[PDB]
Amino acid sequence: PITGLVYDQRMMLHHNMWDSHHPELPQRISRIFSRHEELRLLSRCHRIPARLATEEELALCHSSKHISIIKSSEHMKPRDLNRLGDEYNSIFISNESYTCALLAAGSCFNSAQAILTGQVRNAVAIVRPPGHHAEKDTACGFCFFNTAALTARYAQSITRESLRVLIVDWDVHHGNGTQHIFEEDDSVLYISLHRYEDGAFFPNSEDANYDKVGLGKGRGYNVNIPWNGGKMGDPEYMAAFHHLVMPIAREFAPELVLVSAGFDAARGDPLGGFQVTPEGYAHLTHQLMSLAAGRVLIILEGGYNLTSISESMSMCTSMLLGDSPPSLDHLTPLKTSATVSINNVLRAHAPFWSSLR
Ligand SMILES: CC(C)C[C@H](NC(=O)OCc1ccccc1)C(=O)N[C@@H](C)C(=O)NCc1ccc(C(=O)NO)cc1
Ligand SMILES: [K+]
Ligand SMILES: [K+]
Ligand SMILES: [Zn+2]
Repeated sequence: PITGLVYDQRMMLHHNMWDSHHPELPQRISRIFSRHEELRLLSRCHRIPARLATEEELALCHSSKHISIIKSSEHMKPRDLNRLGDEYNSIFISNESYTCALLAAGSCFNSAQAILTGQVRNAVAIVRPPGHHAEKDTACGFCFFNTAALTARYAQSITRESLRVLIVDWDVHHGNGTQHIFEEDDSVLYISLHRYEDGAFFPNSEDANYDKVGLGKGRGYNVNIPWNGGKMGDPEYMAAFHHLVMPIAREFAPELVLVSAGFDAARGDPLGGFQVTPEGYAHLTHQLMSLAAGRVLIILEGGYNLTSISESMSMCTSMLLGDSPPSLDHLTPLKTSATVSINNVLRAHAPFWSSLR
């Protein structure tokens, strides 16, 4: 019955010095925030302050070497920023990038704290740079530190090590970093829906396929739902939630839900190629609100059509605030390949979840 919101325009200062039209724009977060004002959603939320993550907090998921290298970019000359960024897959770095990544993480820590202390029921974090491609030891795909992964560990650090955290990653890309950070971990259930195209879609790794179910005691706690072929939209995402995400999540019984909420599967996204609607994102949000006593934190990842992400994320906040959820068509037939994907995931995870048996 209270929704928190965190936004700090300081996270706009991370910018691409070599191509100012790179799609991971400063204006992503300001546009999303402005839309919350236009729709009169902001005043309905409890405003949560951003803060820097500490280096000790980054160490919850990242190696000291990786922390130190990204920190070293704070005062680099342009030539060295360009050279360092080129050492990673799909990274640009400015002198503000490290601090902006710290603010993204710390904003979500404060949001998770507000939820778990009972100050708010749920929250939204309008943050950048994104996080889910960041690995323990490297930056990747516009991401420096894995905000969502860190937030899960932060949450466990103020409650208990075994706090059950569900991370739902509906960004159109696989969150390779989140999967790897938690791959051997049965306390954090990672579920990702993502365009895959048999490895043709970024991050171009078979790690994103449906047969990567986790490792050791984490077998069953990594659920990859990869899309191939068709332009997927609300029917396919709703079906994946009905057949896979929600049955597994209910059986896991999370105590906190983090959404790696990229909006690049949205209709109109320049690089996702998918057609999830703002109503579709609202439907998925409302579904997730049935878990964890409503304790849901929505964390912006990707999403690159400024109007599309602003409308889609605002509709999620409207859902968190309790507004009436949309009625959508669960009977629209799926793209053929989507049924194939769902059946492949079901077969892979039925050994681990009785709700699939
Ligand atoms: C119309 C364009 C916006 C297309 C887009 N191009 C693109 O990302 O530009 C990157 C760029 C690098 C250097 C200078 C300028 C720009 C793309 O999808 N390129 C393909 C090759 C790709 O996969 N690029 C890498 C990539 C990594 C992470 C995410 C994400 O959002 N993850 O959550 C998206 C894309
Ligand atoms: K994803
Ligand atoms: K896991
Ligand atoms: Zn993405």
